[PDB]
Amino acid sequence: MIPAECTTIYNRGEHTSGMYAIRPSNSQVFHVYCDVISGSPWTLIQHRIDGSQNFNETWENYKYGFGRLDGEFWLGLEKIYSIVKQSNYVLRIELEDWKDNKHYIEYSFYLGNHETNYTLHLVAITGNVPNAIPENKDLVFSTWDHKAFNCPEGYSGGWWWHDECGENNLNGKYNKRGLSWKSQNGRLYSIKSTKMLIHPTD
Amino acid sequence: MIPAECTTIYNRGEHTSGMYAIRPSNSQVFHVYCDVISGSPWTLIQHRIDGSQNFNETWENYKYGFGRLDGEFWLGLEKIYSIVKQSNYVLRIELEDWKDNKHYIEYSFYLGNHETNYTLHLVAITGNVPNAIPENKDLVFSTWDHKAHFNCPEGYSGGWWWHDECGENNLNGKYNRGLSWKSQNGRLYSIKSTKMLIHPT
Amino acid sequence: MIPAECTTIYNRGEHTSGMYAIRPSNSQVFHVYCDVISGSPWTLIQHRIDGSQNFNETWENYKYGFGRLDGEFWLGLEKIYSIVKQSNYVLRIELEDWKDNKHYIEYSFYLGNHETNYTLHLVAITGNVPNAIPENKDLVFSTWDHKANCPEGYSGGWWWHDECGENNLNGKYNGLSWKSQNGRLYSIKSTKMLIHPT
Repeated sequence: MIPAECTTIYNRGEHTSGMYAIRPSNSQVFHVYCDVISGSPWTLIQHRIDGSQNFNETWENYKYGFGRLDGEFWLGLEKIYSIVKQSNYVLRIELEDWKDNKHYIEYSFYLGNHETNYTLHLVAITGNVPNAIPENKDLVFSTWDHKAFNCPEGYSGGWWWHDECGENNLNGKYNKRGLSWKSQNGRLYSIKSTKMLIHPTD
Repeated sequence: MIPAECTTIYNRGEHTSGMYAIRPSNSQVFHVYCDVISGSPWTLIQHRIDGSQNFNETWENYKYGFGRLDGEFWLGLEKIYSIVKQSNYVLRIELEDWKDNKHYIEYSFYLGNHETNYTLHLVAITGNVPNAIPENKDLVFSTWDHKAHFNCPEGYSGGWWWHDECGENNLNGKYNRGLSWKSQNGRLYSIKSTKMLIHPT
Repeated sequence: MIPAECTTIYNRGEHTSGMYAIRPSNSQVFHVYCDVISGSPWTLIQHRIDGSQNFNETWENYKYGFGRLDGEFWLGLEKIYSIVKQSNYVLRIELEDWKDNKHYIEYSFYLGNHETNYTLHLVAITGNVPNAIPENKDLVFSTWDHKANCPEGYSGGWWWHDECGENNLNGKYNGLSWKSQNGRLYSIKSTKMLIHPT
């Protein structure tokens, strides 16, 4: 009776973005920000705006969530996995630079449970910004107090990593200039604000 | 049990503005922004701040809503009708110009169902700025993909209620300076932010 | 089932700050802002950002609350009492200056009902700033339209004693003044008042 996630909230007639209660299978009720983009609903799992929220958090906090749902936040790996579980989901990354240009990229992904350290497997689909995250590789999540070779760009924040590493840490240190997104070719994008958004494939 | 509208929320002791769940009679639960103005509760049905949200939406999305309840949004004609068909409602239009002067006007009104293309019938009650919307006339809603009648120049873009008289009154129009409000006998008002608000009479 | 306060919300696994419904015993449902500070949940009862909200409100609005839960607001004395009742709670005051620094101070307190004019009785516990509010004294609430006086209290609703002093966080914004008597005057840009159980 309580919707499982944002797509079913949308299909039940809530077509506006905002904060909603959901309850995925085998889970407690918790609140999410549902973000409708061009008529399609997403669950917002990460949001960064100005660096005010410290993202160099513990493993426990990256697992259960931190921040403010009306501002900068991280939903929580346990909550994200409760949504995704064994399903193929779609991940959208939205970056805005300091010149206020908007870039997006979408991936098809699978996510493992806490026993796999929430291993992420991505394949890029579309976007107007080149990919910076290794594709078709098992990416292991790590925090400052919970290391999985340690990537130089993982020194701050919780992120998914492989030996190839890279400048791709959207949960990295917000320098007070923003964040960095270095694609495979070499072009590095200065990032002022980020969103990470998911929705089921079907 | 679940409050019917923002006035119900306020009367049950919740006097802060914010996003709340409501369930109008024989309707599904949905969320609204309750806006209390000078100690008086209102249900906010549209809000425009800086023109970041595109308002040149489909008929389908004007029926069911679009946008961000904590920002720029349109509640949706089906949901507006679900609220108002319960009783009789006052419509408050609030306009902010670029000098940050607040202007307002309040109307008595009734609203038809989808079978009438949500026809609006307005009577101006009070305000501090001239009314620009034809009164005591069936105003038919139209969008870019859903035309009822004659195409008004201020209605090329957006979902709005129109009559043969047209006029510069389309608060869901293209946001440039900003939006335009002008009565037939009055001067043009350049509008930076808008609100549309309803509560029972 | 509706949780009774922000501690239950957090313990149930919602560790993000924000607006949530709650329902203390013998009370209607109402919404609060749960603020998570260093992994500990607090109920935000007062919040001021930039003076956009007018805090020279009437007694009835100070009892039932006013403002925006995601912005500047006052939760309301009746709702604050619904949470605390005759329990001994903990109060935290958060003061942010204009130079971006943050100052805090924590109190043990108990609270009286409306026929008491919501008397506040507190004593400081910790804090990186001196206290400007009289400790271990019964401070009674008053608004511009409801007296029980201090010149710092001509604007806003606040708890007062004969000591007075610039400690009115609900006072007139320009920003706000926090000064212990014969001490440094802090000009405050933003304020937070938070409570949680012991």
